[PDB]
Amino acid sequence: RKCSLTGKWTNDLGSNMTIGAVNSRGEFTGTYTTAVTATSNEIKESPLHGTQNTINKRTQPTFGFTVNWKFSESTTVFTGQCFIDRNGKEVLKTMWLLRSSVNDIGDDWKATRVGINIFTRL
Amino acid sequence: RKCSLTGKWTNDLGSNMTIGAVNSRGEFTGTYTTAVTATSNEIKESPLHGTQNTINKRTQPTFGFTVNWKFSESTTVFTGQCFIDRNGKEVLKTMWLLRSSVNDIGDDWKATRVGINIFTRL
Amino acid sequence: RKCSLTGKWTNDLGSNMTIGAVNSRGEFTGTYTTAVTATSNEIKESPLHGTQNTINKRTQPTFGFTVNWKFSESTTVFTGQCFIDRNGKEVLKTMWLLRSSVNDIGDDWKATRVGINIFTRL
Amino acid sequence: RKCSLTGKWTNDLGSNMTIGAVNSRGEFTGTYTTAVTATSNEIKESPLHGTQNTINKRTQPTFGFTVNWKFSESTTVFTGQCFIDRNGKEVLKTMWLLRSSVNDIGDDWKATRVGINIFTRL
Ligand SMILES: *[C@@H]1O[C@H](CO)[C@@H](O)[C@H](O)[C@H]1NC(C)=O
Ligand SMILES: *[C@@H]1O[C@H](CO)[C@@H](O)[C@H](O)[C@H]1NC(C)=O
Ligand SMILES: *[C@@H]1O[C@H](CO)[C@@H](O)[C@H](O)[C@H]1NC(C)=O
Ligand SMILES: *[C@@H]1O[C@H](CO)[C@@H](O)[C@H](O)[C@H]1NC(C)=O
Repeated sequence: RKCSLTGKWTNDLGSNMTIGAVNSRGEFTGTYTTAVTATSNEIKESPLHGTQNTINKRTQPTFGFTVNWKFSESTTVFTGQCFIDRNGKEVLKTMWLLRSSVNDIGDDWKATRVGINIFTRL
Repeated sequence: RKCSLTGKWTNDLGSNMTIGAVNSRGEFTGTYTTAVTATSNEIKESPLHGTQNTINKRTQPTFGFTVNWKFSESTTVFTGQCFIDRNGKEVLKTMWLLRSSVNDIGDDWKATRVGINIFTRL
Repeated sequence: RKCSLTGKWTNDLGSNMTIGAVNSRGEFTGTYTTAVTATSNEIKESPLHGTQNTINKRTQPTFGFTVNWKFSESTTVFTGQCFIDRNGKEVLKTMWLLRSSVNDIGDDWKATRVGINIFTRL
Repeated sequence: RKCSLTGKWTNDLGSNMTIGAVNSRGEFTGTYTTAVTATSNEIKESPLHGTQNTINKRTQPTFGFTVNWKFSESTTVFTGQCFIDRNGKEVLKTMWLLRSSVNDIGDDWKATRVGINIFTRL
């Protein structure tokens, strides 16, 4: 009854991710294949790097990771918690910030989008 | 000129961070010392890990990173862009999500805070 | 058809709200009965006031509203869009910010929570 | 003594707003002139409507309001708190969600931007 991040996951938009073994410092690496984009930039699998919080041997740890898109100048970060829901089943409930690139610091105000994603095992 | 992440930075709240070398894939690690908290827990320097976007090797790249707090069960993620400001200084304009740990999935809705930080070189 | 706000709605958290007539300027009022809290204080039905955007008279307009909670010192704002879903139901897709009250400007950083809600007709 | 929303205000981006008298239910109306946009539609002053919360005589109420843009199909909501600094100068520390109009519910994920604004009296 630990919710583990490692493994293969799919979210509510159709995107898939893989997360490998969580190491000695709570660190993990993975891959991210989004089902949605918004420019003639064609989707490609992109790496992610992140950590899970192991404070107090928490059975439902918090975590975060960054997606380093290999088809966009943008970055997304995701943060959430791994739950064991009503059916003994694992869910990652996350929110994200997607930072776009702007040309001038005066345009910074409009550069950051926000949303949610729920992941379940694939 | 190129706006680099590497080095020592202070933000508008008085927190410090140090980012190391950024490698060929954009990956970096570092340390974070927050000046603010809300726990009875003693603040402790905590590890950070992240990446900067290398698509088109932009002079003012986007990035993100995860701080894996070593005194709280929470996690923060920061996303941003490095700019050269009007005065020639490098500045990181960022936004963050701070994920708290909750016991039940039923409380997930209340678990995520949002805010900004501006970082300047120390 | 046009997706209209007027009427009785429920969200994924079980919360209820009722929106009155929308005037020619897009203004409406309503009431909101949250299913969730984190207070020792009992939930009470609370007023909301908002606007729907009328530019180009879109069939799936954007809108926002503020809920002035009767039993907490907090404020919540919601912004979204009313869509006709794939199955022909009206749905409101929203995000919100929940502003807590802090005693000192020094604690401002931690006072705003963010989340989503999806509303369907009751 | 009690921080008041009524008046003329300007923010960190150079936007101005006006807020009128607050009634006994904490409700107010106003106007908003943004200094920044991102289309060729001329910026036009736009109405706002909001409420402040003063449960149990808060000297620094939380509040929220909605800006009903008259030159965009979008909506912005702002929520924050009215702080009185110790020289008796007021500041509104706010965060906002800006909801863009999208054509298809499948694009809803990318519709909501987030940021901050600090307002002072003008
Ligand atoms: C993720 O995998 C599922 C099932 O294996 C597949 O049908 C779907 O196309 C994938 N989605 C992607 C790559 O976005
Ligand atoms: C950050 O480092 C500087 C020295 O470079 C020090 O004076 C300051 O107190 C440090 N702040 C924190 C919050 O650790
Ligand atoms: C919302 O309304 C329905 C009846 O239409 C009721 O069953 C439910 O208890 C209400 N929920 C709240 C939280 O008021
Ligand atoms: C707001 O007010 C000041 C003083 O009237 C003025 O200088 C500034 O141009 C105004 N900005 C906008 C966006 O209207």
